[PDB]
Amino acid sequence: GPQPISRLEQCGINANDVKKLEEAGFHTVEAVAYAPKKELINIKGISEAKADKILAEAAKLVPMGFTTATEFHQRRSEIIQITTGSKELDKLLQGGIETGSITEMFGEFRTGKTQICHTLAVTCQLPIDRGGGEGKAMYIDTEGTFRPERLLAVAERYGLSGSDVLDNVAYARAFNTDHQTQLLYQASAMMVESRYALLIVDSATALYRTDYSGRGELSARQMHLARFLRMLLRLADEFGVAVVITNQVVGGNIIAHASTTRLYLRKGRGETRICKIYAEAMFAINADGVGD
Amino acid sequence: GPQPISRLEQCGINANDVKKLEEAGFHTVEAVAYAPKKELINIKGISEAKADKILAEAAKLVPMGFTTATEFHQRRSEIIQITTGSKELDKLLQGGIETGSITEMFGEFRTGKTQICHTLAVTCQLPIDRGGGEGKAMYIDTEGTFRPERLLAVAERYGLSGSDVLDNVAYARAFNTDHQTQLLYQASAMMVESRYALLIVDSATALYRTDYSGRGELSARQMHLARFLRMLLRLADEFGVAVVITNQVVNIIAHASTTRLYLRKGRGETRICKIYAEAMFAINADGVGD
Amino acid sequence: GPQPISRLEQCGINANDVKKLEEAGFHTVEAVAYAPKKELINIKGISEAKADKILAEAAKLVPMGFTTATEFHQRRSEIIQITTGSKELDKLLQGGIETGSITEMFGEFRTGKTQICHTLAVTCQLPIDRGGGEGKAMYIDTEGTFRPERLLAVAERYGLSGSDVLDNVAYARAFNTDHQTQLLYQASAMMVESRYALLIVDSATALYRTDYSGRGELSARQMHLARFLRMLLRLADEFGVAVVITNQVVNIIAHASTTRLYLRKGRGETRICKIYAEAMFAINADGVGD
Amino acid sequence: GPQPISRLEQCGINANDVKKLEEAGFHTVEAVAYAPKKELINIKGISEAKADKILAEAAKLVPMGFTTATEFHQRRSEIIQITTGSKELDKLLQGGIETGSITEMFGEFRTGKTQICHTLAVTCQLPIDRGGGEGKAMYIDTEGTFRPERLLAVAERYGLSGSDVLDNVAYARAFNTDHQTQLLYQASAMMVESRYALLIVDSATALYRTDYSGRGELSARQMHLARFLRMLLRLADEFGVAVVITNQVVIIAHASTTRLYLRKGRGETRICKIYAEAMFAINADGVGD
Amino acid sequence: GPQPISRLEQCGINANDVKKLEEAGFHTVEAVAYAPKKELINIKGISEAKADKILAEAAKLVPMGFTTATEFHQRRSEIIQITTGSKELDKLLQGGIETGSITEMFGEFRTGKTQICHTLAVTCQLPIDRGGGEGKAMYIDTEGTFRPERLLAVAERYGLSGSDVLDNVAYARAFNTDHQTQLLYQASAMMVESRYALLIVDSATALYRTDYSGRGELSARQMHLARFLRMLLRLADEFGVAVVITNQVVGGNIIAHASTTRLYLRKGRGETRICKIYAEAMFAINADGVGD
Amino acid sequence: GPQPISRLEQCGINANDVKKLEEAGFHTVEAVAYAPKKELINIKGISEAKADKILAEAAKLVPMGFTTATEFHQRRSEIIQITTGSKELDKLLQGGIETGSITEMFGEFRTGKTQICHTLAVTCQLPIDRGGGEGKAMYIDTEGTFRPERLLAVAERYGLSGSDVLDNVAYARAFNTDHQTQLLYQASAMMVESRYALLIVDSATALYRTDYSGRGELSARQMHLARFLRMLLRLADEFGVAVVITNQVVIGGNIIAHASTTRLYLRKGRGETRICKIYAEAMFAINADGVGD
Ligand SMILES: Nc1ncnc2c1ncn2[C@@H]1O[C@H](COP(=O)(O)OP(=O)(O)O)[C@@H](O)[C@H]1O
Ligand SMILES: Nc1ncnc2c1ncn2[C@@H]1O[C@H](COP(=O)(O)OP(=O)(O)O)[C@@H](O)[C@H]1O
Ligand SMILES: Nc1ncnc2c1ncn2[C@@H]1O[C@H](COP(=O)(O)OP(=O)(O)O)[C@@H](O)[C@H]1O
Ligand SMILES: Nc1ncnc2c1ncn2[C@@H]1O[C@H](COP(=O)(O)OP(=O)(O)O)[C@@H](O)[C@H]1O
Ligand SMILES: Nc1ncnc2c1ncn2[C@@H]1O[C@H](COP(=O)(O)OP(=O)(O)O)[C@@H](O)[C@H]1O
Ligand SMILES: Nc1ncnc2c1ncn2[C@@H]1O[C@H](COP(=O)(O)OP(=O)(O)O)[C@@H](O)[C@H]1O
Ligand SMILES: [Mg+2]
Ligand SMILES: [Mg+2]
Ligand SMILES: [Mg+2]
Ligand SMILES: [Mg+2]
Ligand SMILES: [Mg+2]
Ligand SMILES: [Mg+2]
Repeated sequence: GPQPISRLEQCGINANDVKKLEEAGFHTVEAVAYAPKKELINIKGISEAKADKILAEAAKLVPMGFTTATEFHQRRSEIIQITTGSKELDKLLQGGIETGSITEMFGEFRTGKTQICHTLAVTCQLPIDRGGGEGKAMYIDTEGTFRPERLLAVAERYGLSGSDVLDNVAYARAFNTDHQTQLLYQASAMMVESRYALLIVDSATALYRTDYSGRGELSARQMHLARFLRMLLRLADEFGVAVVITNQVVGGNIIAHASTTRLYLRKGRGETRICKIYAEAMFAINADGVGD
Repeated sequence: GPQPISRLEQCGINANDVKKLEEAGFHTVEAVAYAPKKELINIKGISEAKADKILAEAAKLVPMGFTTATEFHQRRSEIIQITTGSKELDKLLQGGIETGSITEMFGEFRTGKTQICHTLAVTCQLPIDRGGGEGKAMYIDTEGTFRPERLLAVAERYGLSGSDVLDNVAYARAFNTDHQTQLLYQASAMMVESRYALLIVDSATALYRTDYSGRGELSARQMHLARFLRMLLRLADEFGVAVVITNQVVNIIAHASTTRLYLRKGRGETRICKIYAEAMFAINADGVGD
Repeated sequence: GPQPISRLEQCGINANDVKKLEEAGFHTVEAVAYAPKKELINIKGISEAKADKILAEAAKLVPMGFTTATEFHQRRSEIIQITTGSKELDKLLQGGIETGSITEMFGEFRTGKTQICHTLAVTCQLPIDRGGGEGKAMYIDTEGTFRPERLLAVAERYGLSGSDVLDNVAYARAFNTDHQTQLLYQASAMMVESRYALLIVDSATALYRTDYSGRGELSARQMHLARFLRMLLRLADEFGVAVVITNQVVNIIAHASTTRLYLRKGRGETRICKIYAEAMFAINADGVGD
Repeated sequence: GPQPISRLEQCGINANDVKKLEEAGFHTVEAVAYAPKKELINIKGISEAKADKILAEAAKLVPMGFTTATEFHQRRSEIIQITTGSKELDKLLQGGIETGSITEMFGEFRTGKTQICHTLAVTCQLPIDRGGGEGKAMYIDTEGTFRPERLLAVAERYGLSGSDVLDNVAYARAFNTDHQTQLLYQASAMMVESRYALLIVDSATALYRTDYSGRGELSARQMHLARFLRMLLRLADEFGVAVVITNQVVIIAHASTTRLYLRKGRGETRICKIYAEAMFAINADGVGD
Repeated sequence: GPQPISRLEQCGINANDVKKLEEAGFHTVEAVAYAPKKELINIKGISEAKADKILAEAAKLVPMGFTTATEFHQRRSEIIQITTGSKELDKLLQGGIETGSITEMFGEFRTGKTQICHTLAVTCQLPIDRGGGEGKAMYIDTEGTFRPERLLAVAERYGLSGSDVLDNVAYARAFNTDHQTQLLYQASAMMVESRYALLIVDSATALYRTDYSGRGELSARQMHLARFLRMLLRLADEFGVAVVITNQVVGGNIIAHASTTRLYLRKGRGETRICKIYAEAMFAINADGVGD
Repeated sequence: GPQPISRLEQCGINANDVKKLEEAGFHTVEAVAYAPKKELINIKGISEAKADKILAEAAKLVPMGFTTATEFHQRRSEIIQITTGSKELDKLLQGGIETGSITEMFGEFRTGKTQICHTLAVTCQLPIDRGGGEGKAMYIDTEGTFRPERLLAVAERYGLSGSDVLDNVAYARAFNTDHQTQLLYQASAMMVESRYALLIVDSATALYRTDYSGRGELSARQMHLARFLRMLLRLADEFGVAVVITNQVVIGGNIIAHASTTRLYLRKGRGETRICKIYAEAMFAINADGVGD
């Protein structure tokens, strides 16, 4: 799928200019092509002639022209469409979470948004014919709640081995608003080496709340969240990873425009745990992930 | 050894600046690495270039990148699980107090939340095989209920030396709502000189309730207590220390407590403990175990 | 012991900022340290720079950090531990009333609660070796029952001079609810220059119930009583005075207490007490019996 | 500065040019000398050579060169130090309001800053021996709080004729923001005929808070107030007249040589901080108690 | 007295530039002179040179220079100082309400503020030698309480003819917040045309209270009220009318800086209707205006 | 004719916007003239220039400037002054209910406040010389007490044909709080469709008492009732229609005190002999044929 920068080297001065793109945040040739000229100019050590040469060579490897809608329909076909463990949720989402798009989640507290993230991180490693995209998840946590013991229980019901499933999953444990951004930098390098399917960013707004209490800092955090969200859209594009964002309610803001699908959750007086497409489906939290 | 900040000095670090970072609150290279660039700039006398250099070197002394989930699993199979006595009959906590995470406590009054804090303060200094933390406790009293005689009474139950239990506890009464905050700043300095396995706040809200009695304040009480809790998480993970908070019953103040523990008055001496599982725990003359 | 506020002066603008804090109630450097930035900046005439400076200088004088329990055990040892005049009652409180604690008292009426206060008032003057702390009483009366005739009568029982005994004791005779509040500020002013031991506030709640008119002020009355005891604990802790509260029966006055001495009744003259154990003591013309 | 622009006229000056320069705001040669080439070239009808010759003759009249520190100390020993009556009690300002400087005040409301301005307006007319300035004041009211009856009463306390106290005081209410600058220009014009000793602005920032309501014109207000303060500094420096500015507490930080903060005290007794304290009481006949 | 803009024509172009100032709000030459440059610039159709010419002609027309304090003292004399119908109030106010200054009023309800507004309106028509200033009142009502029969009764008490006292009094009946400002703009015309003495704004804060209930509109209503008060002060200074403002209590805030005097009222219980200069005085509402 | 809004459609009015204003709540040019620019802007689909033009054309068709007190006195000596019945003896209101101004009512229970509401609804139909309103009422029941049989009885007491007294009363029960506001919106058009002389609310606080019960809202009920009363004042002083509001007592000055220019508080006096005093005295009875004893 994705094509590394190493292919871009053609009189481009290897190992003196390729890394200047590597620490710039670009890790694939298509990432450079999908990057503006000004994004390459502001990088130190890249001249106007050299930046033009890189973009000219980048456009040669990846196609950025006009394609007919029939070609796009089949490209939008064969989408991985990883499952979610619940039959009703599977029917409601027309096959679960779709790759290449950010799927947000909402809730008040103890609504299962962290819980259904765990059952996704294991089901993304299932083969295509039985749901997920046989990849590896990249769970990122901010409010520390990652419990690998839960992955053992949910992997047991699907017949997967308990050892192999943990090797595929990657953990981040972000601590600051900025540290989330450099995690995506290390994410892009990791996406090239191995096939990945999920980019769970559980509690993607928890950090922004804790260290931006200043009333005059709203304009600062709005742009910071926009850059983080914008970097999520692109990262989903080259690699086709179903980015999942968990957010705290206590509906519609700068995070909404970037998002493709939302799955507002809350409890219920009866039968518990319904979902929305802010359509309703039935799901519940059992010992082994989600159930009916 | 959780990497003290003295190891960050280089030619450009200008170790006179280490004391400038030390007075800010960051006494650990993990603290500055986990500190955002925003609060490095807010420190007076630190420039944009200086802050970048501090963060750049702090990054290469601690693992700040990704890790495989199987590595994190065995890093969870190292929790101390400090013993408590009679509450963990059939192991409601599955081992004991969760180290590296706050364990908040509730109750109405005369329930026994303060009493097991005394027992927790003597258990954490027991050897690991018996259920201890092999480290010395830390008490931050807030209402003035600290009784060092109780520590001696429970010490003889486990056979530990009476003289060796009092010198281990680091007691500090909090007369103020802000005095709690800078006690934690003084705490991080003390956590690197020796090994502490338990931090206890006798009442995280007693002075917040009485000092902030104004009708208008309300909101001001929130982010002040939020900063108190956000530092408790900061001390919890870069030292691997168990934090116990007791509160009086009858962002938010409910997102930081990894574990909760509500308490009830049963029939007579039969104390009741519940989690928001229930167990029989008592308050004997020599501790909590029945 | 307590350090007078005048020592705080080091470029601190004498008689203009020290005097400004004098009417604020902060008459010792301990009071300044034990007070937040809030009411130091709420005092008119103090800016943010001055408030920070006076707090910084106050911190350097009194210790505010962490101390080992061994230091606190000795500190909580050698307490004055004022006697109560009754040997059976003496051992039941393992030494009688203890300083630094708001020892409340209960009853119905004619229960001896005022009687033992007068006995406790004469005995605060005794030397360490046989009871009291060689200090002066600071009786505060609301429901007028202070009869100095009793003090001279009990003085000859213990063999003390009947003239110097009344010279040491103070007398307030509070009238209004706001009057009780401002006496405590004046109490701290006169506290510094003399060794004081006892702070009887006899009938500390019967004055408020006089002002209790209608149901539309219960919220305000509790808040006023909240900071009345808050000052008392803020006054006993950093001056080491044995505050005694005498309430009448049939987070208010329940949390701030340290000991209670319910005074049920008996067989007419067989007065007894609780620690809400029983102690046998008689009430006669010369104070109360042993 | 008893050195008028009239004496600048010469054979080559073409004294009609003096009148033409007067409208620019310059009425003393000390004003043109202290003004750069920029402030003279922008005046219509003045050529480069004319400005050069004007500045050369101004330099030949007033000296701008260096001076020994002893002479500077001696000339700063000749400060009038207009008295107040209760603020100066216990020698808070070591004499009172000093001439040649801006003495900005503060206050929340009813703190007494207007009343002490009234007291100063009559104390400046005292003979220098008693603590006055031997010059007529100048009141620039903005919020309409001027009351000559209070001036007459306070003059009665100090024992002066009421008619001579009032007719010396000059009054002018300012309605517009630019009206304040025009009033300062007229003040510079009229400062040369008679010896003045005090300039009172009742509330310099009052008109800026109401004329410049919103729509983000903050920068305009900022440099307009900067120009006002620079004009006042130039006036005080060239004429040696004490300048007093009051401000309303809910720029003016670099020009306030002495800064005062008035805040409510106990009853009629009030406290005054030098942003260091004193008891000033506002009586029925002034401030001195 | 006040001088109309029609005298401003010296190559000022009548019916094309004078009318622009008239529709902008200014109706007298001193209104233009007491107005800043930008208040003339922001009006469409007036250039910088035209504004300079208008300001210069106004400045030579009216005197905006320095005046000796003796002249201002004699100008503080001959103030109309209209009476109020109560000898106690007459002595307390040192002659009653004074022209050129807003006299605010406070009260809970049924305190007599509208009643004494009515007696002021009737008594402002008296000749100089016996109280009022032989002018015309302009009672502006927001919460409809204007009762002309009360004016008839009180005028009969004072001996004035009942026909003329109605002929001189003017009524507004404001409905909206902007309607008050438009009413003052229209009131400037009657200021120019005829001699006027009173500008009652009875319940000047009732409309602002009733149509600004939104918690997010406090800044807007404060700015509107500030503009309204500044307009009242400029009108009073221009024409020397005794503006009286009636306010509803249920202490002090931004409104007193523009105000000159306040007459806080209270019920009084025994003998009732006691007032302050927030010094005290006692008045009584008879069937005929105010009395003892 | 209180100037219906349909006359405001000029070349620049875009008569679809006229219907937009009509559904907004304003049905007369007087309503939009007495309307601040703020709420016209908040009407979704009206631009700043369009709102300016609407206000400008509203201003030049209705008088909004100053008027001499003689003109206002003449415009006040034309109140319709609807009669009441038995209270005709010793006129306390100097003729009866004041037109164009709310006449609030009180009483504990069983007093008869609803009965004289029926009598007012029938007397609004009497000719002017007889003391009526020459119009049709609007009873808005909020407690389910409206009974057309009493209307028939009182109509035959004054000798009016029943079919002519029934066809004019516009009954509308309220099940809700916002239903009252919607009813006022609908009544705004009914005012211009035909002449109306009285508006009656059976209990303006009955629904507010039962729909809002929690301690939480309180202020919500407060400004909801404030908006209700403001709408009532606007309709009354725009359309020249008397408004009568009855309330449940068990009391004095509150939000509805400022809005009601007049009161009439009723007591269960000596049996059949009821007593009414304004917040004077008048004794009236409630017979089978209405009020007149
Ligand atoms: N093994 C399990 N069996 C049944 N229910 C569970 C299990 N684990 C968790 N739950 C329930 O699922 C919920 C998960 O909440 P969570 O999603 O972590 O909260 P948040 O959305 O605030 O992060 C808990 O409230 C818990 O009651
Ligand atoms: N020696 C003892 N024997 C039995 N019970 C005790 C003994 N000492 C203390 N307790 C009990 O332990 C409890 C401790 O209460 P504590 O937790 O300190 O109250 P708080 O929660 O208000 O701090 C008391 O209610 C008391 O009944
Ligand atoms: N000299 C005495 N002889 C005998 N009995 C006494 C003497 N003095 C006091 N008493 C008894 O002690 C009681 C004192 O009442 P007291 O408890 O002081 O009232 P309060 O309830 O206000 O404290 C009286 O009931 C009295 O019977
Ligand atoms: N004759 C007097 N006797 C006592 N106090 C007075 C007298 N006249 C004025 N004052 C006091 O002087 C103060 C004047 O306030 P002022 O400085 O005019 O307010 P502002 O600073 O807003 O202009 C008033 O608060 C008043 O209390
Ligand atoms: N003819 C009269 N005789 C005596 N008193 C009257 C007469 N008319 C009105 N009043 C009294 O004067 C007061 C006027 O109140 P008013 O000031 O109009 O209320 P608000 O302050 O709400 O406008 C009423 O309380 C009334 O009692
Ligand atoms: N024919 C009649 N004779 C005597 N009394 C009657 C007659 N008809 C009605 N009433 C009285 O009129 C009263 C009307 O009460 P009403 O005002 O409807 O109560 P509410 O105030 O709850 O609406 C009743 O209490 C009833 O006693
Ligand atoms: Mg969750
Ligand atoms: Mg307890
Ligand atoms: Mg007693
Ligand atoms: Mg003042
Ligand atoms: Mg009134
Ligand atoms: Mg009834």
